[PDB]
Amino acid sequence: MDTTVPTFSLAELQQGLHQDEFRRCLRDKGLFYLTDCGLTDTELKSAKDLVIDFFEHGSEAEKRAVTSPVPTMRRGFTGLEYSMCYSMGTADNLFPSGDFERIWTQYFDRQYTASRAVAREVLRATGTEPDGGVEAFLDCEPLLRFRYFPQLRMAPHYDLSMVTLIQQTPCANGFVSLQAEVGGAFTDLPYRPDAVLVFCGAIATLVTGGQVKAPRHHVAAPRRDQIAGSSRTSSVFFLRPNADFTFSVPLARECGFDVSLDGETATFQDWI
Repeated sequence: MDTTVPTFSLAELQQGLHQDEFRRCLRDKGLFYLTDCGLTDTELKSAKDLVIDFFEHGSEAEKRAVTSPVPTMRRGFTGLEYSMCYSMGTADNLFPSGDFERIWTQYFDRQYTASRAVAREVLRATGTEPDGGVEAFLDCEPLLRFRYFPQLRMAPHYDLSMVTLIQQTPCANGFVSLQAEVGGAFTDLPYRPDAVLVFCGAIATLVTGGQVKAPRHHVAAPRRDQIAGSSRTSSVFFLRPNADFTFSVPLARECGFDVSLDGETATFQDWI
């Protein structure tokens, strides 16, 4: 019956406020909105604008040169020809211009910085020090995925991340595509001004010894009668651990994560 998603200010958590509520949210829900974490709506709009500019005005040759040769390589564009996707990591990125690169590099850096800070709070709140220290655990291999929807329903999934940070722009018609399972119900997760949405992922669960929930979520597509005015974007930053991050295979099964492999321990690399 507790199906609401709370909001916290990162700065306030860093000051040691709302400790008990933040800890309970992590354990029972594993998601929350976050303000005051160094992200702006304005910076999201600028990053968005320049990619949409490219979608609409880039030539065929320019588009091919920054298109992912194979989608498995999670760098560059897909769907340039439902949605176009732009993906970035920490290296080996594809950029259509110097200004695009500056804008998107800076946007990636701020998202990565905010994800590290929230993850730092998740670790602190549960008394967790990862093997090799907090800092080396958070200096990792993130992935950013931006989707733009101009103009079969999948089952809810949890993320294979420490945390995932999600910014979106709303639909003009009010449709909310993002939902999570909270307290036994599906709960809408709309655009909120000056707040980012944070999911805890399975790595948060494992690294903390099972103190953090990794909630399942999904993205609905609009029905036929909600398609006018359904244009939207989402920006999803996955804070993924280093490939050699090590966890207990037993604890993972115990937590309800599908793990196919055997042994006492495995690495994130093994799993993904």
